[PDB]
Amino acid sequence: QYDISFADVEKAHINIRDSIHLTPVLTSSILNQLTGRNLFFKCELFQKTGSFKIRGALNAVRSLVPDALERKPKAVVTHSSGNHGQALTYAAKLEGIPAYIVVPQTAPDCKKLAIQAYGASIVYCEPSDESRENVAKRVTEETEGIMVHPNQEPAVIAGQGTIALEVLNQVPLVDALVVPVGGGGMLAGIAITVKALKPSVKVYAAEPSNADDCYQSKLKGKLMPNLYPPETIADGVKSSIGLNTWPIIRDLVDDIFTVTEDEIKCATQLVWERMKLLIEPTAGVGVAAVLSQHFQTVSPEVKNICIVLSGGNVDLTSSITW
Amino acid sequence: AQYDISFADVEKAHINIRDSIHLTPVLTSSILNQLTGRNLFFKCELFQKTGSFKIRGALNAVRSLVPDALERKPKAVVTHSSGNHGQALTYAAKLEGIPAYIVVPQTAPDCKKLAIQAYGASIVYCEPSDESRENVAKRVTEETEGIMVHPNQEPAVIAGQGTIALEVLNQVPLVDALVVPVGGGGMLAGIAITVKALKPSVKVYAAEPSNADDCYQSKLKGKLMPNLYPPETIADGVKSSIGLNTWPIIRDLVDDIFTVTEDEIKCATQLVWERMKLLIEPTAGVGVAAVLSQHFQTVSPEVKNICIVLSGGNVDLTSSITW
Ligand SMILES: [Ca+2]
Ligand SMILES: [Ca+2]
Ligand SMILES: [Mg+2]
Ligand code: NA
Ligand code: NA
Ligand code: NA
Repeated sequence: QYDISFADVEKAHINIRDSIHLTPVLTSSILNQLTGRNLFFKCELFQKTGSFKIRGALNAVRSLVPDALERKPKAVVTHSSGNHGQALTYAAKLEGIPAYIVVPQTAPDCKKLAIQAYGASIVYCEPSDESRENVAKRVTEETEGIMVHPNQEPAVIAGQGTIALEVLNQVPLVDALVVPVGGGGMLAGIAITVKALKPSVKVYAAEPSNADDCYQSKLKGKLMPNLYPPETIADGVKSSIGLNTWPIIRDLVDDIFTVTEDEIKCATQLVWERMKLLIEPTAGVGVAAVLSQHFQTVSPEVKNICIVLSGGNVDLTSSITW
Repeated sequence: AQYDISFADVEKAHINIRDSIHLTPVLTSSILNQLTGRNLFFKCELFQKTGSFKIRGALNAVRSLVPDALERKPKAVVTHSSGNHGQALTYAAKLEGIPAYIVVPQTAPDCKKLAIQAYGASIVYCEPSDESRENVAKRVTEETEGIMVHPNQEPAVIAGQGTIALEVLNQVPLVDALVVPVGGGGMLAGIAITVKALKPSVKVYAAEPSNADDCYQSKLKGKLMPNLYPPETIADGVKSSIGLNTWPIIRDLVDDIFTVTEDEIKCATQLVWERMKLLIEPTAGVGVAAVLSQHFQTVSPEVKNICIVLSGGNVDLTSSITW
């Protein structure tokens, strides 16, 4: 029915388990008191590469084929340079194949150095989408590579779903998962998984109000991407949801809570200060959601809530004051 | 052997406090394993109530010590510390439904007053002198039928800190060594008593800033040699010298002492923030720095499984830049 099934999530877990961390679920008395709930924190910030994206990236490297005539990917290529590019480069290195990140000439020096530092090769393009698409396609063809989208690639979605397999095992009495949403690869994989295994468990999305395409899409009942690149401290969720993740989110996600920039900032600081966990602000989105006014509408029966702390890739130098 | 505490005291402490403290997790780091050549285990006391291990000793003290009054239960706790000890004692007081008072000189920063009240201690003012601090504390202690608790020499505190090792030995059955940052040595001594009682083959190693190397010097000379002057160190939680109660334990039951430079501390702290995503305070960086240090490299390969106590996470976020 959807672009992935529970069976695909299971193949993904089999595919990646030898190379990822089964990250712990931690608790906090303080956050319990603030929210009125029994919170559990799935610590993807301690995952290899500093985010959960290694799950989808590794699955993609281990399951996609470059061509009808070649079963083994000979390189990986992506346009995404942040947590996905880092995760995809690590997956490529594990598999002994090169990684290419397609990068506009106009990217900051910092960005270019960062990519080099995580061991990928840069391929330069023009800022135009016509240029990016041409270059990424050329690279993929020349290298016999796989292009691995950060959130719409089914093997990626299936990989991200493995988080929910762990959560359900680590937290048998869980009532709800709270998941930050950008392109919805994580949200959709988790929704498929939870609704296949234990549909009484709620799946809730958390999103910056400044980038609220997932909320608007669920509100309208059709895919409504951001018209303009969003401004948010939550840099990992600036993608819009897309054609593969939207149908899953429409049908299998119970609710979407949006949060202000101030709420994201305050929740991130709270996690740093009270839990001593170096989350990136994007991972504060889910915490903000559970602290927000609208989350009080959630039935008191929904007591045990697992929030995914999705990443820890923060540049601390410039992060304190943001 | 015989010392100010025995393992029996640690067992009592565990029963006294276990219902109110976190059994903190032990985490691991692939990168740190590779950098040291060891299997490291990180006992995460930065996740403990109040943000440090000190609630163990503080709660044990609040539940064990008696005031100088009619009724056997303390009606208050009075403190000098606005740091980890003070915050831990304040929380232990809240659990027991008794006021915590902190004696503060008239001229302490308005910032630090706000911070004191943030954790719920009641400020009693004194004049800025060691005479006035002491005498106000005594008065308040007596008038409130309260108790005072030394941060590292009090036997109830030392016994409480030992509870760390009880957990570690359960959590890491094959542990070969514990690495523990040392200031006053309450934690190091409580750990040593526990380890040597339960599994004496496990090594107990102390870690300390080279800028405050009283523990190293003491062990070298075979006598208690406190720091000549108050040390300057980024490791603000280990500025105290070892005292008369912890020294004998440390002399007899601690296997070795590793010192680390300020740069080694700062670097180890940053490494933990960046690579483990754990907001340790620099004092907790001391033990990591120790296992990374050249001198530690020379330690026998049979000592494979090493548990480092990440002792606290109470760090000023804004001041994190430039440490
Ligand atoms: Ca969005
Ligand atoms: Ca010292
Ligand atoms: Mg239930
Ligand atoms: Na192809
Ligand atoms: Na499974
Ligand atoms: Na599709």
